[PDB]
Amino acid sequence: LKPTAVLRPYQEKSLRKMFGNGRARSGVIVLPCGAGKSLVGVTAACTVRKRCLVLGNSAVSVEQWKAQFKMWSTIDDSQICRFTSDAKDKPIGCSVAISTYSMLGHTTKRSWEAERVMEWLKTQEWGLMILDEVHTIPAKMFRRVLTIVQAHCKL
DNA sequence: ACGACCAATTGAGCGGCCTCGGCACCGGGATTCTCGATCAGCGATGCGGAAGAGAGTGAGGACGAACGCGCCCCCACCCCCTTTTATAGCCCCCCTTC
Repeated sequence: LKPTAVLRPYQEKSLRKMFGNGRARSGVIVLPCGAGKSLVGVTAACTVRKRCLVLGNSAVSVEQWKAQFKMWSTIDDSQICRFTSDAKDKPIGCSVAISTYSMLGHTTKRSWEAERVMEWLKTQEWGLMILDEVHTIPAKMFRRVLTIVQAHCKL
């Protein structure tokens, strides 16, 4: 996390409660959009320091997350990839991945190119799995993502 | 004096069987209409499969270029103009004879 990032007390409390010890605890953090939930997610990734997967409910959110990661973290643009049907960044070429539940949770036949990344995603283990707007997660298709992706801790 | 009782009379009202079946209430009957699930709806997402917009390069355009030839100029420099005289044949214009 670049020192430009400013962390508010409630944000710090939520992170301290999530990182009660040297081991990250899985669970849900409820913060308003104006409260900078994105920064907490980025901070958690910077804390875990391991390969992480961010999933948004829309392509607009995926764009927002990319901007926020660049805005708040030392990570370079090439190190971030937005695995999406509409756009390609050679996800296998970098460690940080961003996508959507509609893509990974997709029930119908995958495109040959998207299948390449998904198999790489399936085989790799994710240290942190950030889920945005998790109120949608209990959906029958979206919850499948949790069985498809292998993640050590999910926030 | 009449009031109740007694008798003979009798037949309407009554107590009852008869029977029953119209209706309602009561309860118990396969039920015309209930609810509890499925699928459909509105407006959104995303993915996956489809078209068009930009490209290339055939080629011939216009025409810049490169050359020779061409007309033309400004330029050295050279010769001729003019004068004198001797000298002669050569030549034309004119006069002159026939």
